Amino acid sequence: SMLEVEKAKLFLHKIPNNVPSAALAQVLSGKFTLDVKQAKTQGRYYCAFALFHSSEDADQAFEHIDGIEMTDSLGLPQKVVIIKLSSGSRASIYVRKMVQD
Repeated sequence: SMLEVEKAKLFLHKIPNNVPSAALAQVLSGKFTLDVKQAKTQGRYYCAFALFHSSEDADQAFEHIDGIEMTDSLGLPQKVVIIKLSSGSRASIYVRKMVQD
C-alpha cells in the first residue's frame, strides 16, 4: 500500500529558491497536500511532493497542468510550468509523476 501512496504523488523539482513553496499550489488542481524538501546546503533549487487522494486524482491533476510537455534523457515525460511571482519575476519548474511504471 506504500506504492498506492507513491502513485498518488506528483514530483515538483528544479524549483528556484526564490519561489515560495505555497505558490506551487497555484499550478495544481484538485485536492492535495504539498510536502516541501529543504534545499541542500549552499543549494539553489528545491523540490516538493504533491500527494493526492489516489493515483487517478494525481493523473487527472497532471493532465490539467498548463505546461510544456517534454521528455528528459531518461525517457520520463515531464511538464515545464511557469510560476508567476509577485515580484513580476518568474520561474520554470518541472513536474512529473513520482512513479513511472
